Amino acid sequence: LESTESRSSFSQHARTSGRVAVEEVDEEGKFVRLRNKSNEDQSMGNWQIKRQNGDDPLLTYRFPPKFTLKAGQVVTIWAAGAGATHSPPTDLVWKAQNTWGCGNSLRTALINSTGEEVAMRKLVRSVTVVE
Repeated sequence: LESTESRSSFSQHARTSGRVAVEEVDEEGKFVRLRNKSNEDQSMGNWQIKRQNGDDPLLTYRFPPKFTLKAGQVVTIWAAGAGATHSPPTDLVWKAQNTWGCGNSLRTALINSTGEEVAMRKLVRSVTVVE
């Protein structure tokens, strides 16, 4: 039997301002979950989620023109390929994009209605195998 050895690192860099954080990002490109961590509702009409997968072209999801993330609640935005059911206010389906994107560097940023980044979560996976 041949010997095996590997080093795998998974890092998550999160930054949050305001009421809504990027709570969880799927490594399989299926969903992005946001959470209102405050005790007040947050209107997110025409807010955006910008996804930067390494040097890939930027993917931009846009919320419905009227959408509220209530206090303490979560919303999961599913890519169209995930096979999820569109069920607001907790589950929204991004019909135009089949995947959020897979890769070793995944940056997900929440953008408010005026174009400012208010929260983000960046996933980085590094793997080295001994040859």
